Amino acid sequence: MYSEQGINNTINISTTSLTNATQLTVIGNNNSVYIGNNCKIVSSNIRLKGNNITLFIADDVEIMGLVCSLHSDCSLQIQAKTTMGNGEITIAEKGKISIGKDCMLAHGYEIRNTDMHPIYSLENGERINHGKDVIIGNHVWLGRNVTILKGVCIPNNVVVGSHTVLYKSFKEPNCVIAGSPAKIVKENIVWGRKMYHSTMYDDPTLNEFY
Amino acid sequence: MYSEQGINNTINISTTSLTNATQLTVIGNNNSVYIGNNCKIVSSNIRLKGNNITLFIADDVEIMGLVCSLHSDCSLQIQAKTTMGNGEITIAEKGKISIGKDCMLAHGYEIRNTDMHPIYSLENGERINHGKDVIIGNHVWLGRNVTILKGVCIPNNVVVGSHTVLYKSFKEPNCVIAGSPAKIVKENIVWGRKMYHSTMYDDPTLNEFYK
Amino acid sequence: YSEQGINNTINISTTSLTNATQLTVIGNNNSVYIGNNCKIVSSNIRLKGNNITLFIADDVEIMGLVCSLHSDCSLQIQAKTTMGNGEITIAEKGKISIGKDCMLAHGYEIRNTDMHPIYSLENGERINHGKDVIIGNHVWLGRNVTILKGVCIPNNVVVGSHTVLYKSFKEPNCVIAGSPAKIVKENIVWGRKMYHSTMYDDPTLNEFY
Ligand SMILES: CC(C)(COP(=O)(O)OP(=O)(O)OC[C@H]1O[C@@H](n2cnc3c(N)ncnc32)[C@H](O)[C@@H]1OP(=O)(O)O)[C@@H](O)C(=O)NCCC(=O)NCCS
Ligand SMILES: CC(C)(COP(=O)(O)OP(=O)(O)OC[C@H]1O[C@@H](n2cnc3c(N)ncnc32)[C@H](O)[C@@H]1OP(=O)(O)O)[C@@H](O)C(=O)NCCC(=O)NCCS
Repeated sequence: MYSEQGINNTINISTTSLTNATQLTVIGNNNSVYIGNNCKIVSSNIRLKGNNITLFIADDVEIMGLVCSLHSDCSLQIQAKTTMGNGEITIAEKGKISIGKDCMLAHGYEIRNTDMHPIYSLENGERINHGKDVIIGNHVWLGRNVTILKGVCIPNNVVVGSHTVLYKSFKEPNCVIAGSPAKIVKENIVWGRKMYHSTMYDDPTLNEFY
Repeated sequence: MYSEQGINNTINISTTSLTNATQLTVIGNNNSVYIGNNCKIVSSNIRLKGNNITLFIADDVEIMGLVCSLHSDCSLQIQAKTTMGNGEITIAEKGKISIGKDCMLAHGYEIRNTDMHPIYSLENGERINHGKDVIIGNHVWLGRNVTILKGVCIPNNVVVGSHTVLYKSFKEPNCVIAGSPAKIVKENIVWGRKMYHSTMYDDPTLNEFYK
Repeated sequence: YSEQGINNTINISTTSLTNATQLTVIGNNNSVYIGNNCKIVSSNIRLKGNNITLFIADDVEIMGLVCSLHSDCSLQIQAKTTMGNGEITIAEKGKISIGKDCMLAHGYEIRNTDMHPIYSLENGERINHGKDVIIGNHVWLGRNVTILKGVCIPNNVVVGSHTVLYKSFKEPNCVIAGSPAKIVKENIVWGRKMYHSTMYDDPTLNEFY
């Protein structure tokens, strides 16, 4: 699975977490990987190339089929209880992506803080697509094949509809966002994981949202 | 071939149909699987877990790489001569999805009567995204990577354009639906399978759609 | 490769890499030219039919292309173009042309054909005949872009990720995105490397100003 080449790399994967069929590659220096405890990080391909990169996955995170590329001085922070299917996260330009607590990311997600190539204005010659941090709030549910691009911030307890592309940030919590261009399509809601909970009151994990 | 667990489960797969490389799993009671004559249901993964589940696939249906998950009291019905490439069909909340005669589904389809997870109103705590049935009419062609969500009904003789997401129903037949949001972009058409034909009149399977 | 039929000509430069690539040619009078210093890896290229042409110029890099060509079709890819994983389909005796120094990100789908007919009820005639696709020089396709029949893209254009193009554009030097597809930013030029504060530091970009 794991493969390192470089100096002063710190890799602590809790011994209670599972990493079956996962590939971890670290090329470079002064990097840190932190996983566990009670994590299931399976069939993924995670790549850190450079210096001073931080990968932080908190307790109780379940990821399956993530392809992840991090360049120098980048950091990926995924908070506890977050679940993630197949997808891709790319970070470059010494930026950050953070994913809050108790998120649910369905298969097909694509998350990035960068276009990986420059676009310049012919008017003044300046670059106009610098990378920008992605912040994904607590208790966010991304439907299938959602794409989250650079600089986008998602509030807490928000649902993003299947196949939506987000180019811009939103400020309102407790809403559903869908369509193209992306927009608030429903307000004043809260989502849960279990359909067998008839009401939000039957879900202990939701107490805080109401 | 298939793995079956439980009581009063019935499985009828015609001996003239091919199921090469397909896994069929049925767990529960009172479930029924039917696959008619001269079908090719290949490289597929089909799961029935629960009670009173129905899977009915008529004659001359060809399916390649279907991933299909059905739960209790759910039913999937696919009528004769329909062809399907790689894709996913998910049915829960005791609902139903039906696919009509002579449909053509290109690789990439995602079809569901359900969101799989509850959305509650903050006003009164009630669930407001209950599952809803899906009905795909006769002679519907789905282009590549089309997504059909809960409650969607598609009229007969319709083409859905590549990468279209349908979140609500349409009523107009004989049209092309595409874009986002999904809308009728062309009217008064009929589609066929074979590019070699000069005109619709040359395709006997299309007689019923223009009279 | 795997070549079967009469008078097929396959010329792949000895300076080019084809690691893990399946090239299958079934039919007659087909021709494949791949130029110098190419890397065509982990791809699956199928020519099924007769009188098909595939021309790939120098310094082209392709990783994970699934390509299907039918009789009398042609695919041309000009020098210095790079392409990730994706799919190209040509039929109805048509052609697709990709210009110089393009950059095609993972998930592209490019086709000159719908593969099945649509007829008008007014007269029974087919209204969706295949139509050539032309991608200009120095075009950058973001992730998961879909290019449908008849589409012509001007030089020096960026196509935003997940965009579907159904219609041609005329304006060079722009960003195209959204649905429907529209010009979302004018008067730009893209580059490959981000270690350049301005466009004047990229020698490759001079011909655009
Ligand atoms: C996000 C989602 C859960 C919200 O569903 P919902 O709360 O029941 O709300 P709806 O989807 O019916 O739509 C709410 C409104 O937005 C509209 N809307 C939905 N999708 C839209 C689209 N893509 N473009 C424009 N409007 C859209 C609806 O028409 C509706 O309008 P209305 O107020 O007039 O009724 C659901 O839309 C969805 O994307 N389902 C897929 C979930 C999924 O991918 N699960 C798989 C594994 S996690
Ligand atoms: C659905 C499809 C077959 C329709 O073909 P068509 O009859 O020639 O349709 P057109 O390209 O002429 O488009 C019809 C109209 O809708 C518009 N349109 C098509 N797709 C659109 C979309 N993505 N968003 C917005 N508008 C769209 C067109 O611009 C056109 O508008 P206009 O007539 O006012 O100029 C074609 O769009 C398509 O999706 N082809 C790919 C099919 C495929 O996946 N094949 C392989 C799997 S079987």
